[PDB]
Amino acid sequence: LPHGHMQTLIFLDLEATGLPSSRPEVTELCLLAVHRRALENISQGHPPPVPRPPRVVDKLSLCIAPGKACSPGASEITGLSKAELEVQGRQRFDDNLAILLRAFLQRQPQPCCLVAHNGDRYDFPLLQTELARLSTPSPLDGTFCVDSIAALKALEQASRKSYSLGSIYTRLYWQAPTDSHTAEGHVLTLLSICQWKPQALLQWVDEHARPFSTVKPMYG
Amino acid sequence: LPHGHMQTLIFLDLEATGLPSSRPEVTELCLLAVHRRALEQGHPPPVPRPPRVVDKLSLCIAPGKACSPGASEITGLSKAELEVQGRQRFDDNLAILLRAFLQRQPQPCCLVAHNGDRYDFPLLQTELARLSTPSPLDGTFCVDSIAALKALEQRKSYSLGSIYTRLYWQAPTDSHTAEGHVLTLLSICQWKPQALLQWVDEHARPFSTVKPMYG
DNA sequence: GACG
DNA sequence: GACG
Ligand SMILES: [Ca+2]
Ligand SMILES: [Ca+2]
Repeated sequence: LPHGHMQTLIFLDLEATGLPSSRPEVTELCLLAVHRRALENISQGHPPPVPRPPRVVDKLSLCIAPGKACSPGASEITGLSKAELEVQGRQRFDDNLAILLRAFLQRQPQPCCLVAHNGDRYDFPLLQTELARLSTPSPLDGTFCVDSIAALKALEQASRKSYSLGSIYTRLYWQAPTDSHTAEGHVLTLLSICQWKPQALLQWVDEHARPFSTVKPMYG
Repeated sequence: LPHGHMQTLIFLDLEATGLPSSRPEVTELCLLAVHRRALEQGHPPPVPRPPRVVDKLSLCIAPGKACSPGASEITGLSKAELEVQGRQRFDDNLAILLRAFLQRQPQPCCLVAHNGDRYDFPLLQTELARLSTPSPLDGTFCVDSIAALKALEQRKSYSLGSIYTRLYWQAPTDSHTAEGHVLTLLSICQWKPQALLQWVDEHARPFSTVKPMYG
């Protein structure tokens, strides 16, 4: 066990202004914190039902004004735009936001592990970049992270498929994901797939977790 | 009139150990913050769409005492299980969390809760008074959604589910979680949004003046 | 009433 | 890929 046992899985999703090469800026952030026990506590039916979210969960979802415009594809994919976020008086990614995250993370049983779909290549690096702009320390220096793409690959294989979020979900449950437009929608889809084999999901997390502090920024 | 235009409405629901006479404690809290521009037919109207741009908080909270049998049934929460999954009490750090969430909202902000004048507002105040640090809410306003809807409806029940079903002809989606209750409340308040805002602005009062439920 |  |  690299860093022992993670008592909390925090499912994470960021919506943003664009894809990596565009030096994107977060526009929406969702966190769903789950005690590992909530994720242990058998599917019946065909096709296999979408699992019940555990009762005990902490949830945080925030809209964030970016400093640059949303690319057309981001804006269509999210239903968000820079002008709208300002009209609705959203604030930039700031130190206060970091305090909010800090306090939220602190409310969870340590050690905590962030889980995001393609997180090692998207969410984690971009979140690293956002916090670096800030005049405060990172609230995640003690937090851990793993990528759920590598997780379900090593899970299905235990027994030419895409491993995009929506593809894995429709593979498993034969339904379209309920919400594809919001950060929370992405996190709930992520949670359902991660509930497919909770037992083994956890085992794999506990052994592949790595310090968030070792994630390299998306851009400088 | 009295405190200017509210810029943020925060929809609030508390799950707890019991009804007021049991001197209950919070077991779950949900905040849903919506800018006033997000608000500002027919027969029945469909259930309104929640605005795209929202801030949302939902936390489970370990109470100091057991849930009454009745509260456990309708909330799916128990002290034992909240403890098994390592929830923290209503503590100082929760206040820090709450304060940061709130200061991400454009002021002035108004708390909106259903029967909030008799239940959520005094219960929250009782919870907050218990802490060492100052209340992160003393700058905030509040209003009860029950009166609002009595006023906006032009003898029958004004419970959450009753208004909702009289308006949209459907049962609420989720009556078992704080988030569920907040969403039902939001739909209710989205029925006549401008009229609702109207009534909130006029009736907003300081949350500093809300009397603790007990203690 | 109506709130857990 | 796969993330917006
Ligand atoms: Ca994503
Ligand atoms: Ca309530």
